Amino acid sequence: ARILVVDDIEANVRLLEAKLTAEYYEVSTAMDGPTALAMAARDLPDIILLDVMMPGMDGFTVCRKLKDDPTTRHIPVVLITALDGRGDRIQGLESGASDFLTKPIDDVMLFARVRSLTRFKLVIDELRQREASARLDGLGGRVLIVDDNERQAQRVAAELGVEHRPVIESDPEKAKISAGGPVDLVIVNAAAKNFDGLRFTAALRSEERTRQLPVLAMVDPDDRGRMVKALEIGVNDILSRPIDPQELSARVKTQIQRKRYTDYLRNNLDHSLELAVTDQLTGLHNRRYMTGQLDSLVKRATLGGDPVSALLIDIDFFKKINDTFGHDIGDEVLREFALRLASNVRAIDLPCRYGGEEFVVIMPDTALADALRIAERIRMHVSGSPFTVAHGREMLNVTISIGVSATAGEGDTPEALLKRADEGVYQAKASGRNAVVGK
Amino acid sequence: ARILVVDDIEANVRLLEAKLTAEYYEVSTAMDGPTALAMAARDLPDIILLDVMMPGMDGFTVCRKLKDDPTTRHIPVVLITALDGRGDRIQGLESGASDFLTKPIDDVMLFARVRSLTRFKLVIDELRQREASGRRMGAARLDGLGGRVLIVDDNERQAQRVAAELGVEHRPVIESDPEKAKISAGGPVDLVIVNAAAKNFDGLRFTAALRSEERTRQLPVLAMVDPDDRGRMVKALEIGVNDILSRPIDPQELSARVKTQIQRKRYTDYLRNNLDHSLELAVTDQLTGLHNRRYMTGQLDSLVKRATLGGDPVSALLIDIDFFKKINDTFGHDIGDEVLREFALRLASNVRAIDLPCRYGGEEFVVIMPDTALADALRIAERIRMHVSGSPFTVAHGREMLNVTISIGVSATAGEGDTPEALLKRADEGVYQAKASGRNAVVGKAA
Ligand SMILES: Nc1nc2c(ncn2[C@@H]2O[C@@H]3COP(=O)(O)O[C@H]4[C@@H](O)[C@H](n5cnc6c(=O)[nH]c(N)nc65)O[C@@H]4COP(=O)(O)O[C@H]3[C@H]2O)c(=O)[nH]1
Ligand SMILES: Nc1nc2c(ncn2[C@@H]2O[C@@H]3COP(=O)(O)O[C@H]4[C@@H](O)[C@H](n5cnc6c(=O)[nH]c(N)nc65)O[C@@H]4COP(=O)(O)O[C@H]3[C@H]2O)c(=O)[nH]1
Ligand SMILES: Nc1nc2c(ncn2[C@@H]2O[C@@H]3COP(=O)(O)O[C@H]4[C@@H](O)[C@H](n5cnc6c(=O)[nH]c(N)nc65)O[C@@H]4COP(=O)(O)O[C@H]3[C@H]2O)c(=O)[nH]1
Ligand SMILES: Nc1nc2c(ncn2[C@@H]2O[C@@H]3COP(=O)(O)O[C@H]4[C@@H](O)[C@H](n5cnc6c(=O)[nH]c(N)nc65)O[C@@H]4COP(=O)(O)O[C@H]3[C@H]2O)c(=O)[nH]1
Ligand SMILES: Nc1nc2c(ncn2[C@@H]2O[C@H](COP(=O)(O)OP(=O)(O)O)[C@@H](OP(=O)(O)OP(=O)(O)O)[C@H]2O)c(=O)[nH]1
Ligand SMILES: Nc1nc2c(ncn2[C@@H]2O[C@H](COP(=O)(O)OP(=O)(O)O)[C@@H](OP(=O)(O)OP(=O)(O)O)[C@H]2O)c(=O)[nH]1
Ligand SMILES: [Mg+2]
Ligand SMILES: [Mg+2]
Ligand SMILES: [Mg+2]
Ligand SMILES: [Mg+2]
Repeated sequence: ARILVVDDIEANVRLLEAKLTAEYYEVSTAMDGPTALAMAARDLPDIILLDVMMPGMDGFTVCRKLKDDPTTRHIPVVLITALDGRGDRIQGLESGASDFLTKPIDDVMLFARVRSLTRFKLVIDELRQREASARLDGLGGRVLIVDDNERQAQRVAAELGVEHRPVIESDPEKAKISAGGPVDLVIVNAAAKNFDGLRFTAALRSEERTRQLPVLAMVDPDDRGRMVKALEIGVNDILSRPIDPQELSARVKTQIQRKRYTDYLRNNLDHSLELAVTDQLTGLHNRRYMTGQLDSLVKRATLGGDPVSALLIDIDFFKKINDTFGHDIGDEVLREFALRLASNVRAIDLPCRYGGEEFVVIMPDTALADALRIAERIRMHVSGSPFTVAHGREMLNVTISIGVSATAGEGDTPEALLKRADEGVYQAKASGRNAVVGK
Repeated sequence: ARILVVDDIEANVRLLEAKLTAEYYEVSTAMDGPTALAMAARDLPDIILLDVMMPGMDGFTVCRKLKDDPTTRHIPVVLITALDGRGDRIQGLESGASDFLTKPIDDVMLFARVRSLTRFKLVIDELRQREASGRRMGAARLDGLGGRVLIVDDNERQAQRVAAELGVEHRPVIESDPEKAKISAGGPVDLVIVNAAAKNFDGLRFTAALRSEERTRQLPVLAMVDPDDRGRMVKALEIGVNDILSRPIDPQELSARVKTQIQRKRYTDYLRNNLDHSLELAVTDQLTGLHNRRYMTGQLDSLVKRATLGGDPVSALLIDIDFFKKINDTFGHDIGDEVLREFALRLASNVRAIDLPCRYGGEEFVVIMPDTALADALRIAERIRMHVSGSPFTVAHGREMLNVTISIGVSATAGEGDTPEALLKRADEGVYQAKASGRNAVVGKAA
């Protein structure tokens, strides 16, 4: 993940760059507003860490200008404030900040925030891609406060009561049940007295029903060990006590919006028919699945290595099957054909349904010479045995034409590889039927 | 998660029980074979940790008998072996063990194995539920063999040995360059075996790069680690490797861990690509965009259980559109579908996002309102009726206008022994009485 760090003092920038690079992050740096705005639009980073106090262009202005640009509006921005930054955080939210860090930088809080917002960036990126080809803000959620400190829980619920729908639970047993219902966020007190909030959190993560339910832990800043333990158990992010209203607002909004993005992408859009990856008739994968996998396969082959082979199989005279036996028997033949095809090719290969009665087999780490002999093996297994249909009442023979291609070259592309296999099929169809042709 | 620990010596059992309970596990104990087999069938634990050497019935026999019983065959079994336990691991795999631990027990290795196998147990449980449902209602590769395994290592002698060990049951591929490996890992790869102690690249940096990209974020990864360097082991597990392999690589350990990761992946992919996209397991109505009855039932179960324990009740609204056939008759089925889409938008806009406006039937909708009393639920239904009936529905790309009315039945969960079925049955009565006494009305039924 790529992080942009912005601070007027070079020593602050180098210190953060060293810490983040040690944790396997790709870090760029800027030391004033104009350069940071130019870098963000040019490089399009994943997260921006931004100091609020800089000469000339303050961080608030940089944040506002990042949200004005439509190409950088989606990039999470973290504002680094000072100890007493209540006013800064208030103006930070108005400027459009995602969350906050306070200096001097606490390493646990630093990486906790980065890890949370990088995961959010992943769903942000995915949602934008699908939108290019439903409540999606972070407000109005049911937030479950699990805490035995009444004064604290009531204060948290009051702060959350204007933007969300808060609910308090002192008993952990009742909280487990409520947490299994329509709950958007759980705020648990790590420093609880009558129950182990960390044990409670671990119970949530063990059950599949609640394994991905967002959890925020209220932690004591003196006890660093409990902070690390909570993050290890699987808490999404932590809130230092006493609870800051602006930090509470930001962190809750991030978790609820991340949840809604994920559920919308997985429950609605993934189950839609335009984005499906498996053919319902044959049970094989479709072209959408194949294209994604073939992209990486061809890219690796172009760098020098074992090539990728492609088999395009087309059933000969499939109309006649539908005309003589009916469309339902035709569907029986396609299902039985798909079973035979997958059974006689490696599970590491990609036998997919390419067209209506056309199939594709992508064979990684395979050369053209072998692919031609493999196509011959496939043809003999599907054409050598008859297809029994109509609950055993009818027997039918089938023949197929195959076109074969392999990825040889530095600038080869998935489209060129398949276009070369198409020609194989068209030439195999022209010169009779039941043949293999390699181009 | 519930773990069963089996050892003949009590001190060994208490030591493991203490370590595991400290990590928030529910631990049961047995001190001989017969007792462990009886406990396993009765309690059905999630993981069994089993000593190989016990008087009378050894661990190997217990493992074999666990796999013979069809009710416990699915429970992963970990065998605790000795130092030179090559024979133990060979005989363990023959007995049907899932994986192994070596004594003296290493806490890092202990929790790595348990965490790995508990996640596998989750998918196992889900697959078995779906298979139970399919049996009541009346062909993919689900073993752990034959996978494409990507070995990312610059040590030639090690990589060649690993590839040879994997070359009999799987399809191994070696990659020295981490850049080329990053690309291959995004294709049809079932497992990545990376060398944490590499010389020309940081295998742990490589692993973190895999986890950062969405394409490869859940790709199973095994890390080959040095047992001397405890810090690197913990760091690899923190980065997100699925499990670790101690060097030099044990053939039986390599076989076990690879099978576990590959089978877990195939279970997950089958459950998410095939079965989740089927109509029996969907949770969102594709037409209206609301959730459906399957989703509602799951959520309502927890909601009612909490209400029965004493607290704010749960209310239920059943909305049925009046004279929907006439819409289909006059304007056609496609305009009818437009009305349903527009109705769902109005319904969701006029209830809280914490509420559950779902498509209950064909033209029947349900609104589950948690922490809500009957008196308020009745006034909310009145709000809904006025918003749907007060404004006409624009259909046919703006060319046609239509009026719609709805009948609503309202109920709330009052009582300790109330059930979701009774709650909805009381709302059904409301709807049926609202239909009988004219249309465009709301009727409430209290217990
Ligand atoms: N992606 C893909 N490539 C294929 C397939 N069939 C053959 N090839 C490629 O062609 C090479 C020669 O395979 P073979 O002549 O049939 O001679 C093979 C074959 O007789 C046998 N073999 C390997 N795997 C299998 C298998 O899964 N089933 C059977 N019956 N024999 C296998 O071992 C011989 C050597 O195999 P390899 O060294 O791996 O090298 C193989 C492989 O790279 C396939 O179905 N899918
Ligand atoms: N002539 C030839 N045919 C190939 C080859 N590779 C795959 N096939 C064909 O495709 C079938 C499925 O192989 P698989 O899916 O990888 O699933 C295979 C594979 O996982 C394993 N297997 C069999 N032989 C070998 C082998 O030589 N090396 C490895 N690594 N696995 C093998 O057993 C499974 C069942 O294999 P089969 O029953 O024989 O049935 C095989 C075989 O008919 C090949 O290289 N040459
Ligand atoms: N699950 C669910 N329950 C509902 C709904 N509408 C009303 N209630 C329940 O009935 C209580 C009274 O709501 P009200 O009479 O309109 O009197 C309300 C209302 O005037 C206002 N209010 C709260 N949230 C909203 C809102 O989202 N939009 C508007 N326009 N007013 C709201 O604050 C008053 C007190 O509300 P509450 O304290 O929360 O206590 C509410 C709430 O518990 C609903 O749509 N869904
Ligand atoms: N914590 C809190 N948030 C508030 C309040 N007032 C408005 N909001 C927030 O602002 C969103 C829009 O509410 P609305 O425009 O009045 O339009 C609302 C309103 O028309 C109706 N509604 C929801 N609750 C109530 C209620 O309690 N009383 C009445 N009369 N209507 C409600 O449903 C619409 C959607 O409400 P939501 O889905 O939850 O989405 C609401 C909610 O997130 C409040 O008093 N307390
Ligand atoms: N039973 C069945 N047949 C399929 C399916 N997909 C395509 N068909 C059909 O395959 C037939 C084409 O077969 P070929 O005759 O070999 O086509 P080709 O010239 O390109 O090689 C078309 O006949 P058709 O009579 O026009 O079929 P249809 O239009 O009624 O679906 C086409 O509609 C399918 O999923 N199930
Ligand atoms: N456009 C559309 N209409 C739906 C859908 N689901 C149900 N309908 C309607 O639900 C109706 C069932 O009758 P009710 O709606 O309960 O009786 P009512 O009109 O008095 O309230 C179906 O009657 P039907 O006319 O006999 O069935 P149909 O021929 O319209 O499909 C059907 O019109 C849907 O998904 N899309
Ligand atoms: Mg400054
Ligand atoms: Mg054809
Ligand atoms: Mg012993
Ligand atoms: Mg109706």
